[PDB]
Amino acid sequence: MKLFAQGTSLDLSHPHVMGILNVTNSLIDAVKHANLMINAGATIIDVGGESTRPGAAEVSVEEELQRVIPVVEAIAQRFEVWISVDTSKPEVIRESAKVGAHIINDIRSLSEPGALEAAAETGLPVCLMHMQGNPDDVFAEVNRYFIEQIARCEQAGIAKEKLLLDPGFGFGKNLSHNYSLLARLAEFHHFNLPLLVGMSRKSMIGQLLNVGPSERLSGSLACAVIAAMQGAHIIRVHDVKETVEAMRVVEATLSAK
Amino acid sequence: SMKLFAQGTSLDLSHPHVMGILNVTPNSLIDAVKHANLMINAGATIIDVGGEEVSVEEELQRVIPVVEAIAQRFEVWISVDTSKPEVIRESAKVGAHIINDIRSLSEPGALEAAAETGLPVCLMHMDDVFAEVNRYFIEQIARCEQAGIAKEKLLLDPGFGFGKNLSHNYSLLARLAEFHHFNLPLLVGMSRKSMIGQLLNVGPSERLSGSLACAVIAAMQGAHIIRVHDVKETVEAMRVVEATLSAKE
Ligand SMILES: CNc1nc(N)[nH]c(=O)c1N=O
Ligand SMILES: CNc1nc(N)[nH]c(=O)c1N=O
Ligand code: NA
Ligand code: NA
Repeated sequence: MKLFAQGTSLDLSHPHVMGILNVTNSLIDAVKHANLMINAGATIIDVGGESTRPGAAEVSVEEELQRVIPVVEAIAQRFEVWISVDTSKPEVIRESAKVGAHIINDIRSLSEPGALEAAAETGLPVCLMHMQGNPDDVFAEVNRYFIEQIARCEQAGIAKEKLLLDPGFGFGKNLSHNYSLLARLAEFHHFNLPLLVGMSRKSMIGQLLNVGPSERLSGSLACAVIAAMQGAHIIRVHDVKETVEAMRVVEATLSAK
Repeated sequence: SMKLFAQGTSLDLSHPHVMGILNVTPNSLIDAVKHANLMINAGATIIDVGGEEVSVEEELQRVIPVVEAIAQRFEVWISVDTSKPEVIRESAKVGAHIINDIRSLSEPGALEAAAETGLPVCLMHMDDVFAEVNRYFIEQIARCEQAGIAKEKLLLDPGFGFGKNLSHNYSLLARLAEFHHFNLPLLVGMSRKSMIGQLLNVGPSERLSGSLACAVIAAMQGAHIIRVHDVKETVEAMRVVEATLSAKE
């Protein structure tokens, strides 16, 4: 399985680590953090602001363009690494593609006005995430959501092969819902689409272990390994070095299988 | 549910347990108890005492006082790393729960000593590595049964490392769940080993992420006991595994 963007491809025959680059001189700092993550083994750099954390300050289109576009450009000028952009705004989707973004990572699944059209115009891969807010058990709910959103994307001219699916760990989901989704993650392979997951330092680790946000590495690695053994294709994390190390062990095991 | 029984207590293996490594090889006693205490507080539910071939009198001197001290002070289960009948016998007398013999009771008198104790025994394996290990287990289970050790006293360990090469180690890890056909506890030890070091290219003190990854892969396949150096982090990883397996209804 492969993804295609900007005339290049990403080989999803093994898990990839996507490193989180939060950009909320900031530019020079962002490039150096990206370099560190690439050196540690990240093969996708995920560029975004603070505003995707629940509770965080909302920002203008103007501020998002000012913060994200130059960082995407600076990475494309320095590195061959794939670049994902965390945005829900159609103008950021449009402008990010123009400076070399490979993946549109919208936790709102292109629900904001004009986002669906902008994404379609770029022809880029798009990650669709389940969230409560976005326009029986929790697996079935998320599975139904994916069916619906895949349909919506396709109706707008976005080929299925451009889509990635993310069951959306966290974002207010309680402990049992999060672990149900992780336990059943492999069942989402029935769509034959890349699975992207993000559990790094989230509540499902913090609340389970009763530890603060800086004390969640071991739990985060365990989540990553559990997902990757179930064939998750991209793992979005804060701690790239350690996750990549864990993925080496996963890859050795799946190879032996 | 799978349980083990020893010294008038039981070990419930319906969830993974972390067994902390306690190397006594050379006061030494005071430091051994302190380390044991730290690992217990970090969530180890078995402490694995080993002091190593050294003479049997050396081994008795190193190991027995430590087992005895831990048994007197704590309620934690204790496993003893030994191949020698005298140490098996004396360990049992001072409160040990599991005989952990990497040589699977092959040394003279070991089998009889193990049977006489009535304690749980861990059997470790030392073209088709899965089939060879599986056949080994079949043979050793029969050997133990013949000596009067009930099958329900046995634990099986495929013996990661010990000169098995990288490919063989990962074949065994990938297929670990297939050893459940014996209906016996699976014990595994991958912590800080070369099967991690060779892949990560980091020294023994830098291998935690790989050690945790091995531990999680094994536990998601139903391994019952994970033998490790780094207890607190492994215990955390196991809670995440338990939350996942529990959610699988
Ligand atoms: C932009 N942030 C995220 N993106 C995706 N796709 N999935 C997450 O869990 C996530 N969590 O923060
Ligand atoms: C005493 N040492 C060990 N014991 C067991 N059962 N398994 C190991 O891998 C091991 N590795 O060192
Ligand atoms: Na870090
Ligand atoms: Na440690």
